[PDB]
Amino acid sequence: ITRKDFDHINLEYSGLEKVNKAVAAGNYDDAAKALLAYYREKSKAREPDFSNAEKPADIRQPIDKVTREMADKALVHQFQPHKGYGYFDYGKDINWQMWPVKDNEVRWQLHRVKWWQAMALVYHATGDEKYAREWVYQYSDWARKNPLGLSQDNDKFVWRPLEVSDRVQSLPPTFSLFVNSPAFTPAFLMEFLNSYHQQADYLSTHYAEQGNHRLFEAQRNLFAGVSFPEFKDSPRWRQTGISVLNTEIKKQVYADGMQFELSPIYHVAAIDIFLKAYGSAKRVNLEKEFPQSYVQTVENMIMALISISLPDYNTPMFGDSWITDKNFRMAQFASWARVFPANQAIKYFATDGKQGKAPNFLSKALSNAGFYTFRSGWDKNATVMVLKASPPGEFHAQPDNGTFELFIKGRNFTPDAGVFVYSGDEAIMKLRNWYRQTRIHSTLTLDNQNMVITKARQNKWETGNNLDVLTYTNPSYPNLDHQRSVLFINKKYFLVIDRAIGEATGNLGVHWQLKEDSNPVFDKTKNRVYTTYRDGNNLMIQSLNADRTSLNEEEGKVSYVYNKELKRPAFVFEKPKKNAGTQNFVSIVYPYDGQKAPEISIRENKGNDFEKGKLNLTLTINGKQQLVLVPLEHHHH
Ligand SMILES: [Ca+2]
Ligand SMILES: [Ca+2]
Repeated sequence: ITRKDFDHINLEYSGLEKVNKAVAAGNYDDAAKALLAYYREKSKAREPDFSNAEKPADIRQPIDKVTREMADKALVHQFQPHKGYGYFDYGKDINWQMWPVKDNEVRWQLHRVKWWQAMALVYHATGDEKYAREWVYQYSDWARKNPLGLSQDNDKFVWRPLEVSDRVQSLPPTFSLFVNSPAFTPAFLMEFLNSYHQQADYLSTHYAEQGNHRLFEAQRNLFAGVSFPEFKDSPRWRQTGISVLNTEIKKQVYADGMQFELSPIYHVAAIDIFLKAYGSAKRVNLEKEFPQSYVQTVENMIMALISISLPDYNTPMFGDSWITDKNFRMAQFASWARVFPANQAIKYFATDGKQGKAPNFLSKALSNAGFYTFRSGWDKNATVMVLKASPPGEFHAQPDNGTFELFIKGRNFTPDAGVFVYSGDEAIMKLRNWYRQTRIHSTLTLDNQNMVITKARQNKWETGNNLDVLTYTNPSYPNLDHQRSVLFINKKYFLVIDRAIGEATGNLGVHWQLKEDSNPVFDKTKNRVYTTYRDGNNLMIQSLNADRTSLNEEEGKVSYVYNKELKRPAFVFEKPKKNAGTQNFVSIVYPYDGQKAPEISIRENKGNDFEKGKLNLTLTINGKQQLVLVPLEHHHH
């Protein structure tokens, strides 16, 4: 209504031509209507962006029963602020300070005003003005009753940056859905714009300098500037959001695209934070403000996920990670496909292979995180191994370097034991720590003890049609390095070479685990274990050591989801390390069809020298010889 109400708006912004000329002429009412008309036209030019929320509210999913309930209860001022509680009545005159229960979160979360998006959604679906009338009334009510500075009680609960950020993110798509209502007056527009501006600018001067709040607070501040770029401050809001996101992406994700905590499931969650900020900006052609390196890195994060994805769409259960829902994952890829629409691999993953193209690579190293995928292809019956030989992680990572999941013709033969449980009671902690033991993973131990760190150095990585080769060294114990080489041969089978290097003496164990239903045979005469699946899709793991080596079965368990566990087969090839001399293991991991395990022997040829990394072996497999001639190390003049 007044001149002051246009102070935060950039009147020379493209579209506001009539608003500026009207404010210049003192015709403020016409200026507001001209602004409303601009905003109405703008709202019709695009869908409302709901994508940024943790659960994106779909505009076209038929109005859920829970969503319609929330919008109808809001008409009588019954609100469900908090998901862990039911509805409360806040009165015909809304008491925003009410204490329905003695719990701070119920007050904080009330001011996330979740039900406004429900009212907007139901209004869009029905076209029923009662929802729009009530919302315009409720925002005005909220604004006039909860101004910044009202009291230190109310500021604490209404103007905490977290809630403020939640509102700057939720309000734009709500606005978009209500702005075309005749209940949305030109005066309410100005009350809303000036209230929204106060909140976004407050956020820009209050976002956290560090911690688990920093990311979404700055991200949401960028969204404010993306959603209402007409404010004078908007460019600055976008810049500060972007620089924080950018600083953090460079800190939290490696050059290979993998997120620093080394858990596939937390890697996936991280994609969404960094990707949605870019995607929301791109929808309105403001994405050029992101540096190229940011955009490249986000795409690399998706490509990294694709590389470690098994044919069932699950990722290996390394550290704190678990099995997940294929349909939901496909919807995630579909959301990502909209942002990177030229990428045929993302489209392929979005549509279960029906559209797009298989990724332009097979076996692949993520060399900073130390995730190595050996794969025959991307089809449903591919042989895929993902192996972890990583740098140090934190809470969500385990002492498991060397371990791997091997997926063959629809079956995961060697699922990681998993997490089982979060941190909690001392009794619950002993269980968590059982699952963090090295000895229950597919790698080498000394006296069955946990390795002291995961700090792999890659010695060699080479891909090829007929042969992929990995060699890395982990300092598993202070007096003992573990060097492991993995050879993927003829896209069919694996040779695993383990070397225990250093002064340490004791019992060396190379451990292996199998799927709960594999009912394996343990053959101590030939030091081989094989599964007995009736469908004939089977696996043999055999020690090819020339020196004395024992085979013993061990306690094994696998947890696919929290609080659920299954007994499963486990075993170890063992031999003593009597002195400071290096000890070598040669193991074959050999998939086969049928009920008859292959007969495999080995001959070390002249020129074979594990110390030099010169592998020169002849494997005889069911009577037929084949040469394995491979250098295990590189840069060794
Ligand atoms: Ca905060
Ligand atoms: Ca594990």
